Amino acid sequence: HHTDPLPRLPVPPLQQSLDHYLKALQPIVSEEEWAHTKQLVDEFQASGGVGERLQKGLERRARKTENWLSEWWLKTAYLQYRQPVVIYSSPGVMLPKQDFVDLQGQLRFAAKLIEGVLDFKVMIDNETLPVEYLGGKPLCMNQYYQILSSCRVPGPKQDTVSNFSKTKKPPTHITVVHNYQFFELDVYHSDGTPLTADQIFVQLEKIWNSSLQTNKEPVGILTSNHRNSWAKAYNTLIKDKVNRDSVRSIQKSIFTVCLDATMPRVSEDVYRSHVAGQMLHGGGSRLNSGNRWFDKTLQFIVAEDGSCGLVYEHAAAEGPPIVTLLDYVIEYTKKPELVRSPMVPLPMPKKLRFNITPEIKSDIEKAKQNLSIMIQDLDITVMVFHHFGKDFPKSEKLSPDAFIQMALQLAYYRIYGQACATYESASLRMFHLGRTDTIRSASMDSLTFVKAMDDSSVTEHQKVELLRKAVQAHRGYTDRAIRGEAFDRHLLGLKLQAIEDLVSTPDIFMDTSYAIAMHFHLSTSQVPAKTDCVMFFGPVVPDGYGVCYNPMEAHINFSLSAYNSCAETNAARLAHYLEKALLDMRALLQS
Ligand SMILES: C[N+](C)(C)C[C@H](O)CC(=O)O
Repeated sequence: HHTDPLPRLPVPPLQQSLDHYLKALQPIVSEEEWAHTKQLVDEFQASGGVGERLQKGLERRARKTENWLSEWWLKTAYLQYRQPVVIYSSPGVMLPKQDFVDLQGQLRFAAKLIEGVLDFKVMIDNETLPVEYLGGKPLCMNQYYQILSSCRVPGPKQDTVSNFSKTKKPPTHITVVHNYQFFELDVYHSDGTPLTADQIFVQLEKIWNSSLQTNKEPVGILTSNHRNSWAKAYNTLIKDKVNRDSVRSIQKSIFTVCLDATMPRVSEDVYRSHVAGQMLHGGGSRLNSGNRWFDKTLQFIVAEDGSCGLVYEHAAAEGPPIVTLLDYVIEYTKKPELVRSPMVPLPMPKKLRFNITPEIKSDIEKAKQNLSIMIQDLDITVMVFHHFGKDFPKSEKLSPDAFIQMALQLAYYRIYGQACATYESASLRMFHLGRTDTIRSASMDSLTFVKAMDDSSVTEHQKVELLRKAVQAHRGYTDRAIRGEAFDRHLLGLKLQAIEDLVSTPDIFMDTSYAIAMHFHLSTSQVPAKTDCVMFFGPVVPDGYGVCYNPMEAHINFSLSAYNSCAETNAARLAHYLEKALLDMRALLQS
């Protein structure tokens, strides 16, 4: 007894996408590049040309697959991408800081966290998750079955994702890591009932007392390295039988819990952003970065000072399902405990040891060095925008997300004097196995709006009109992307279809304009959550920013990242300008 299957991801018409492409280039390429590109696009879609053939191939593909894009996207965005997953790929989440002030409180909370994960897991194992809906239509729930009991596995050419969640006898253990030492924690009794919060606590105390030592090699930091380096250190590491079993238990574990040491000083105004770094990368090879296995799809982190969150491996996951999980887990942690499984003898959780050799020690040192370089190059800021949230744009009958996106467009322009390639993530969950597509926030509408906004010679009435029209156009683009009518994945599909067809890369993809279009100086996503949390990730280009936010009713949590390698970007500076742009838009509309 079930409802019908979801629609399949559509292949958009070629002309509809190339026109949208040409529309989207206008604000970010020169007059001369635009005209060249239009000629290129004309040769491309020409009757009897390269583009028509590639489009028939996609149409073919969609007929033969459940989702024409899914393998391609997994592979090109993640598994064949060989930069470290840390910062460049795995997004982190920072929770409100918890109350606890002593180890009991810390391990109690971790205990409840684990209980909540296992409760959510019931619906996962059973496939009884309440289906999520959008606009009265159901959304694909497939991503929720790719989060637990899974792990990325390094490979020589590309990586893979192992999922043990539906094996004949699925894992019943989690892994816990503390002072770089990993432990296998069984979280179900022989009868298949979960341990209780109290039983989890007792076991965590054993794990804590078994890992007090701080001079153990941080093997886990190897997972933070370039994927080709890590693929090599990985094979070295698991030559040893014990080492292999330890990795194995980590990879198979339902999820990982990191019991973090507290960070250094921090200015007291640089804190929120230091904790964000802690969640994203660990803070450094001397800090918690080796208290981690970055291949693990789900890592929860509980620090000594109350600082909490997670970091997730992105390859098969997206933000919203991860924060649904998180929202559930946190709200579980505040529910009354009801039924206390009877006292029983509890075994000693197994410490998962590593035999280190001079070689493994050398990989570790090299990994510490690489990570230090990455962390040192990362500029991240967290801004809480307190003046308003969804409430204000809602009162103006404007989409709050489109409003925020236009504010960011305005900020960028006030700093840089021009528009830039901007990505906003769109969820394609209305379709079977759908992941994401690209909303392009820089448009002639936004450009006209931002150029006019500070022009003393334009009337306020004119400015308001252009504002409402930029915001509303962005909402239109947003809704089209979510219905499968955007073009970026379609263009990527055309390119990959070319490789399939044994032809060279089409000229439109080697053009001037396409690199500029694909070079996102602003890489963004809205990730709404019931919990007052924020998500963050690194920029996708050396000279760009990563922007992620959680709009609540009366405030908005923002994170912004940049690389220090590029003196012209400054996360905190963009954050200030973004605060001012939101303020200036509300003021303009209310005058
Ligand atoms: C972080 N960012 C926007 C680069 C990627 C999103 O998390 C996922 C996506 O849009 O595919």
